[PDB]
Amino acid sequence: SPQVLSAIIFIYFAALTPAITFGGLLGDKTENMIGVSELLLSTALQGIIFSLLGAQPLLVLGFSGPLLVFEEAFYSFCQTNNLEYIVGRVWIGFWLILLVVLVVAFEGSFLVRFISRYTQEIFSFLISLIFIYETFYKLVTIFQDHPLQKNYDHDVLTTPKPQAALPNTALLSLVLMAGTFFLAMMLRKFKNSSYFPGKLRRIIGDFGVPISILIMVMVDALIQDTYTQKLSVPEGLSVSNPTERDWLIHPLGIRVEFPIWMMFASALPALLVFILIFLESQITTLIIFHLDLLLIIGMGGVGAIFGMPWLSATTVKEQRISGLLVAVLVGVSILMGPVLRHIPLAVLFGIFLYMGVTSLSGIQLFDRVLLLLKPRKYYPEVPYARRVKTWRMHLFTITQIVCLVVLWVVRSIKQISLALPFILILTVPLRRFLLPFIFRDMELKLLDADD
Amino acid sequence: SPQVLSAIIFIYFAALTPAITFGGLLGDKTENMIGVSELLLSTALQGIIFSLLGAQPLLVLGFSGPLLVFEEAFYSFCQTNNLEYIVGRVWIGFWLILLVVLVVAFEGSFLVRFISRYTQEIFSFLISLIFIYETFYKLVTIFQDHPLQKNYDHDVLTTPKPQAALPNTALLSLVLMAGTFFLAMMLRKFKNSSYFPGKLRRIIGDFGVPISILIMVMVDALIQDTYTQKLSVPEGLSVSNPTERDWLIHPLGIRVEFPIWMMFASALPALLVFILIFLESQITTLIIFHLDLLLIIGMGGVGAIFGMPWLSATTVKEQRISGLLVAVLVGVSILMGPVLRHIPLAVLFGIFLYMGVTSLSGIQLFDRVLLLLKPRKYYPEVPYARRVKTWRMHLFTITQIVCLVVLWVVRSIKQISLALPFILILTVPLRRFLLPFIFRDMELKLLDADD
Repeated sequence: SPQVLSAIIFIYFAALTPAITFGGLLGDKTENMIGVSELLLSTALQGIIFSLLGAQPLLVLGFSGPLLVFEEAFYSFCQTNNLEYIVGRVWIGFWLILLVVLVVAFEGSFLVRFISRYTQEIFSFLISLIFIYETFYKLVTIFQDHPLQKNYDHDVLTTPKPQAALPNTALLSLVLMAGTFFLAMMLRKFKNSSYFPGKLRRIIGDFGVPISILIMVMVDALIQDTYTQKLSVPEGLSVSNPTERDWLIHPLGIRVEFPIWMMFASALPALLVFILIFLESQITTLIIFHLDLLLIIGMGGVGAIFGMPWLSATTVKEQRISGLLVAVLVGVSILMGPVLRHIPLAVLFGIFLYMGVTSLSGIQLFDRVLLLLKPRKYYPEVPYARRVKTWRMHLFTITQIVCLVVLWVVRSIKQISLALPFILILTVPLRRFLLPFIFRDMELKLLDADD
Repeated sequence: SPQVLSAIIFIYFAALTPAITFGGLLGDKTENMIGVSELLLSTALQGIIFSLLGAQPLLVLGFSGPLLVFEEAFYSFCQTNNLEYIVGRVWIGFWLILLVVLVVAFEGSFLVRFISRYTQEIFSFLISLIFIYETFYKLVTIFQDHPLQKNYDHDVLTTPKPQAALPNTALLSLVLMAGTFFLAMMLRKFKNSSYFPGKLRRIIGDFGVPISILIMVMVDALIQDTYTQKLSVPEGLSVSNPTERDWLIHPLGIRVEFPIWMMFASALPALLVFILIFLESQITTLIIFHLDLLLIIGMGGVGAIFGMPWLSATTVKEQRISGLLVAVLVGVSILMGPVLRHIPLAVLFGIFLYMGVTSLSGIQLFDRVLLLLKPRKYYPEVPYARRVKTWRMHLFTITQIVCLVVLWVVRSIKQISLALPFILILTVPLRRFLLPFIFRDMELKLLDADD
């Protein structure tokens, strides 16, 4: 049917846009171990093996920011002490497996009843802040790798990586990253404009991210005499750096024996995986049970066997075939390596920043963070700003900002890390115990009352 | 008084912002003959010698876009046949002088009664289109002067001008031009926002252009190892390229005798100067007369004696001292050459584009040019869109677009030029004779009825 023909490409683009950029981000946050080929394959089988078994086969299992934060933190920790990033993570997966049985025997979704706005708008807000900060850290690395000079050197080999500073890169990349973001923002506003009649508009506006990558892929295509960093994509059905990893992974290590005292001490880096996948797994279920989430947990654990990052829930009869088709198309997408390698990394990072910005404006916390600076004579009329004293509003925002700073500090120091979720989850008692001691109940039902 | 102390700096910045950028534009549109030192001095004496004698001493005599268009057209024509740009223009000034007497004897401001919206919104709209097109022509010249490569050469001398292509310029300039414009737009929106209380906001917002040049002057200051094109400013009270021109100009030429058959055939390039200065001289007088304009005409003619471009009217008791002070400060401003030469040209061109954009949104013609593309179900409610048939509105815009294209073609071809004003003024009969034959009087009083 014509409806399906359009819907399947719509969902295909919506699901393919984040995967490639996250694969590139992982390719840079690690040496080259985890990239696009395995990640794009990670969600390929996952689609079908969730569509076959699932309460809601209309959902999409994409890759989310918090998971990436956890893996980059793990890589940072994995380098403080000599450890194999791939191999150790594998054991984490096995630990997840034994957590599956303990919840299959008896449900453990009680915490869903204790999750509120104070928690999911301080956590998501932090994610929208790590995305913006992440792209500004790359400019520093670029300016140090290719510093601005006027002499340079002749004929530097660059096939594996630029061996020395060369011109037209430190600030060409800046143009490329700042161009995609600008075009994406303009098309986002286009979708919410009055140019062109109705549907004939939103057909293109709804494809802003998929469309605002090709313009400046062509830009790099038309500029070939200047080198730019691009994606690291191996051949079809192949693992990037096949001399460093294989499809089948040996738990005892590939090159160096994995330390003995790590086999059974990997429980801690696994319950946190479970917590992160759990918290995000209910935000996307409020659009409208236990087995649906337990399958996701076990299947993410399975993904740790051959070396694929685990997936997480995302946004949204013939229900089965939709997931079937999206999964098979994603799987076949990895055969376009020769044309997929022309995409430069700065374009992906610009799309990443665009993701980090749009997700920020939808959070209701920011709408009052700005009001803090706003003078108290232009406040918008919302039924939580006229029934509450003005000098009490700013106090709540300060209570949230202090927690935000506390969370940020932990994410900054390299030594003490991998505990951001542990320090974040204990904010729920702060909301359930400390907050009811300072604010009145009839006032608190308007600041952090989730709908 | 404190009021004066703030007002004088306010007007000083408002009058100094356009002069520097126009001087740079002239420095590039000519070899180096006319630049900033003489132009910034051109309006220095002019301020006092108009404040002393003038009907409204509160006005400001700045440099406008159409005049610059005329001078660049004259330079283009001056190169088709071997002629001295400075010397020939001098004679034009003398011609303007004899036009002064003919109008002093009897007034000639009749055409003011025949100027309407159809004329000053098709002319100003074009000006806002050259400004945008002008800055996009420079990128082509830059990419041809410094093409993108990866080998380049070592140690190129650049003191008078870059003798060969060097890195970090073809697209650094792009960052610099696109940065000032973005910041200026953001601060323009800042002035129309609700951040910060009332006046404490608009004090900075009203200085958007003066403030959004220093940030990225500092950017170039912090990047000194990469060369960028900058202003050509000579020492204090000196003419740029003093081996090519002097303060006192000899009408028979400096290096080559000026052709004889040009002395008395320069009337045509002078009546057009008069027409351009006339048409703009009434748009700024409708905010609420002959000698006031005749003085401007004669004084612009005087400016052609020592080699300064003529000035034109612009936007807006102690009235005298304001002009006195603004003039003396402008005159003294030319002593800051050592610090004024650090400003790069791309910054000035970005400010030029900003000027070309803001002036575009204020024209009521554009507000319906966009409606042409708008579907006929979101039209704004203005008392000229509900009393007129929709299919008749687009016709008027087409009648204006065809004239716009006709005007653009003339400005494009190099051979046939210097006649844009001649072909534009005869649009007034088109408005007074052709238009009343196709549209009804009771319908025409809502499309081009000036207030």
